[PDB]
Amino acid sequence: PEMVRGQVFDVGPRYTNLSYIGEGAYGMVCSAYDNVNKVRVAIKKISPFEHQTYCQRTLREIKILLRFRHENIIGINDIIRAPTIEQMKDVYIVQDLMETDLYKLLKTQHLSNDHICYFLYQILRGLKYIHSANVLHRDLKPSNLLLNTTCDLKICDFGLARVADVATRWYRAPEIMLNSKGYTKSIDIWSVGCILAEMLSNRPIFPGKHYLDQLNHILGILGSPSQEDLNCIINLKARNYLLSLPHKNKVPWNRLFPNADSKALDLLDKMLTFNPHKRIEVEQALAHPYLEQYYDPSDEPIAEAPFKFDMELDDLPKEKLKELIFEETARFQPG
Ligand SMILES: COc1cc(O)c2c(c1)/C=C/C[C@H](O)[C@H](O)C(=O)/C=C\C[C@H](C)OC2=O
Repeated sequence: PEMVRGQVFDVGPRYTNLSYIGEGAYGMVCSAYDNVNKVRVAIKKISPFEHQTYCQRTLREIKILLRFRHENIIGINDIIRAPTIEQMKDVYIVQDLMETDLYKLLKTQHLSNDHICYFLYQILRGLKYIHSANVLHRDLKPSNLLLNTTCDLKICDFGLARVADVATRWYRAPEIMLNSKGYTKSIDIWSVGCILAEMLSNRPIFPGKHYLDQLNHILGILGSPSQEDLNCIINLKARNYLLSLPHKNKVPWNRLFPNADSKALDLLDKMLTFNPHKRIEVEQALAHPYLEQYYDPSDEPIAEAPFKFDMELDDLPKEKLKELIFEETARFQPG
């Protein structure tokens, strides 16, 4: 029983020597030496069960990750749990041990004009898969962007995944907190775009303290939304809500990211489009001139086959979910 700061971590004897590398109200992330593979690793503990949405995602990121396989996605190496359901009050997913994440790097480092480019390639490259897979990450953000020794990048966390058809804050598309309930591929582009700007400026472009403040920060640069040839962004109480909202001029991109690559900005523009319906797609984004020396179609794998299981949103009550999580996490259970 190795207790790291907070609480316990029943992972040994395969995973001993613990430390700590990341926080989070839903689970503590520790690094630990694995006596079987002879290399340290990342062990994420999760204590869901109290509530459902929680166990709903717990057994969903598992489903995703266990069935995915991309170099720009950090997979599940193995899972540790108790031997009896009635005794299972926490799951530990073992993952690779990355060097650092994109939120920390920008917190100090100054990505070169190329480094920015290479990272952004990798991101979209992994994105051009979770999508081929027809799955929305919904929560892209620096923190969920792992990095290791040889500058490898990995997208982390898939609890909000959920097929195409509480959280981050600054990289959520406008409509998420506005129009149709997210659910759509463009939600991620917007997020990947928001990360792009931060690598250019090492500071979040739309750091609005709260929804409202958020929308303002945004309108701050894109200036008042259009009311010409609209479609799924119109609105009623909102539009007039703008009747209280003066009009703001779009701030060209040169005036924010002045010393930024002419193309890096063009791409940042196709991504930060208010209307999701006129927001550049993932494949068309890699294509884009900026991401040139990297765009390699015969080296950018796409999901094996789409999803659409049976558990979705609502329905299955914890008890029912717990068993599944349990039986699902059985093949990893020794013996
Ligand atoms: C040394 O610094 C680190 C090296 C790593 O390899 C990880 C982390 C930190 C942890 C960061 C926590 C997250 O950013 C956030 O909660 C998340 O992304 C969820 C999955 C996290 C996964 C277990 O994390 C790592 O492997």
